[PDB]
Amino acid sequence: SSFKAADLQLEMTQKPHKKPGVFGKTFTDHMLMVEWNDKGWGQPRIQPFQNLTLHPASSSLHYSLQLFEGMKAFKGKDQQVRLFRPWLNMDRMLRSAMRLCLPSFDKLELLECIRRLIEVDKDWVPDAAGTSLYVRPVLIGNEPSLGVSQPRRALLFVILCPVGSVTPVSLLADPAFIRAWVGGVGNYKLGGNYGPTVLVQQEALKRGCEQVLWLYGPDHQLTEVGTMNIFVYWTHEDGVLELVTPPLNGVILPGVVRQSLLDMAQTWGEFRVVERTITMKQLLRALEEGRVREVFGSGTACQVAPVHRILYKDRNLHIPTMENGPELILRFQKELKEIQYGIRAHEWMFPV
Amino acid sequence: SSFKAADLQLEMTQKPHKKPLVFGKTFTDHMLMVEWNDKGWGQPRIQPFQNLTLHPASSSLHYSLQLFEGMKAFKGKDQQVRLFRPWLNMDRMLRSAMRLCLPSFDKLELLECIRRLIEVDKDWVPDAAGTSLYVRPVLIGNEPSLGVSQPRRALLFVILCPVGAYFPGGSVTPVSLLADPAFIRAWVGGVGNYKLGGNYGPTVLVQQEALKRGCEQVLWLYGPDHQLTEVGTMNIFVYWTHEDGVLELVTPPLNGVILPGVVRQSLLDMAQTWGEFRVVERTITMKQLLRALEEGRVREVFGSGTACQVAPVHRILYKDRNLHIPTMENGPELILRFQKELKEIQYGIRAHEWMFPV
Ligand SMILES: *Cc1c(COP(=O)(O)O)cnc(C)c1O
Ligand SMILES: *Cc1c(COP(=O)(O)O)cnc(C)c1O
Repeated sequence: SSFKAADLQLEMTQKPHKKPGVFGKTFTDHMLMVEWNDKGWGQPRIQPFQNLTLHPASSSLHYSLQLFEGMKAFKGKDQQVRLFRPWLNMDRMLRSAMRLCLPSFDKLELLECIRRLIEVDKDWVPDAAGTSLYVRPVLIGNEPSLGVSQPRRALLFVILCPVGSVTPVSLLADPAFIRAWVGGVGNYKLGGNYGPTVLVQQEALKRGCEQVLWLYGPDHQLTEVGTMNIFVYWTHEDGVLELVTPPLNGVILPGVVRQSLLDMAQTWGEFRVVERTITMKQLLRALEEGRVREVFGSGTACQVAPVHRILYKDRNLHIPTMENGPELILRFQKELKEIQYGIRAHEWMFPV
Repeated sequence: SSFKAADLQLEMTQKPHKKPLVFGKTFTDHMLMVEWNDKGWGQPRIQPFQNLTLHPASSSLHYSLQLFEGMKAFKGKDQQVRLFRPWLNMDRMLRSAMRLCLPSFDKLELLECIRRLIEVDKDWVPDAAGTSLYVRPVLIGNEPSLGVSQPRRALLFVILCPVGAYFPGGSVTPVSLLADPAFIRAWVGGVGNYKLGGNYGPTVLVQQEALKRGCEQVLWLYGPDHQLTEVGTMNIFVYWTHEDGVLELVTPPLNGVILPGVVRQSLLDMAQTWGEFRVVERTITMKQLLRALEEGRVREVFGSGTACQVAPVHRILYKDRNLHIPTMENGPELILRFQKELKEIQYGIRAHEWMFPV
């Protein structure tokens, strides 16, 4: 059925790594690990940070039967650690698992195991300004077989990273490259979605841009920004101030922060908050008519990323985000910072 | 620059096992292994069949920085092993590597390493009817980092499997296909035309959705006009009399959604050398097929891959309606011919430039 938090074994480290005096390069001393097979879910293990022992014909390495998740744990002023809406990360992880025919589990049980893991490495969580602990739960197929079938053996593991912007980012809008397709798997956080992006990412760095803007369809629809969802604060063609983000139709990943920004903006009710398709045509005109206020990306890595420049077909489009405050961005960050670092009590935060 | 066959180290096993079977579950005693890092390509290693030791943040397991290849080694009557057009598998592997920002290597050097590996496990190659050794070269990223970037560290390894007749007795069973346009394998400007693991993971759910609707494999439709692209892990062919009223063999052209199959190319080359009928690479729609079936113009529909050289198709389930494909009633002449000549070429009965001796 599922692994239990009650059966959790604790093997403490006898070779603890040095704490720092760089995103996802420094790792903590401990990692969660649960195996699945014909018999079912084994006992969950909090083991020291070891290497993985995989069969050369492991489905994870051959047919990309792999999925992951990204959520942050914030140590507040009272020095109590809290996870930001971890339930939505657990929801999206199970939806990913069912898509790749990997074993289903109890969401609340895995959360408790991740809670206990962070409890053990409690000292690894930084309490510095704009710093957190990045949680990386992973589920992979591990059947020793080259058959493209439902894996008989799987492996769920979690690893932690201490992590450390006021600066805006430049985007490359090249329609030649397609991240995901309607009826694809773009709306699941599967490794398969990322491998292809690495070439497109370095093609952006070599054209001056920092991150990629992913266009889809002949009408060149704005979908995502690298590993972030996209928002546009602007006065629409109807002449009404709205916040718009592409809707969940298969190409867009349902971001936890994306959903949090919509929920937060809806509760204000001060301006219109819609999920509608955004085309380059709409933006080029909106920029021409000076209707665009702020463009930004939302992810775990970057909570609210200001966008100042977009390179599209050898022409630089200046986005006037920073000239317009950026009001909405600074507001979102402020309230998120208050919620996350415990300054303001909220139902979203899950205490360790 | 690249690893060399001259620097190849040989660590022999000391526990050779089995030699009895099901596809890609039984493995040989030895495996090739070359590591890449900042310094560059290390010495290539023929080691015993061990497990892999990967960092928990290995790019291969997180961001699917992984690609593979599939080619067969055929032990002839003279008991000499030969690889079927291995150069094209090496070409497609390098094109895959460049797409995922993985290190480029010398194609001829890796082939020589794979040749030496099969030379060591020469006894593992079966000489039974319709049996071969399946070769599985793999290249993965192995940088201990959660950054979505070009991997600083990689790992190239090759493993071997003895495999059985896809069709026992020489006689061939046909397959049922599910044509559901709701599911999309690849997209134009995607990575469908590269043999990357990322392309396959999503197919497993669509494959079991076919099994539970009676069908055996999936037919992948693309676009609003419902273009026939691929069959599961095989390219698709249609032997028929076209609307112009001429007998032709047609397969979807290489435009990003189609993987350039070694066998696909081999069937085109072989049919072109005959010059007995028209051989074209043109888009095939369901409309064209539904009409061609209605007018009884369809002779044979089949899939081509390494696993299945020539797969007969007898049934296609499309919009909750079963389309009968008259492949088996028409011989199948072209299929049986293709298999016969391929079998003669591969098992050494007929000498050909395509075969590479071990
Ligand atoms: C991880 C990721 C995001 C961010 O997800 P959040 O839950 O909002 O942190 C956005 N887009 C893509 C493509 C991603 O992979
Ligand atoms: C692996 C694969 C094939 C087989 O390619 P060959 O080189 O002909 O063996 C065909 N189509 C798809 C989609 C594949 O993934």
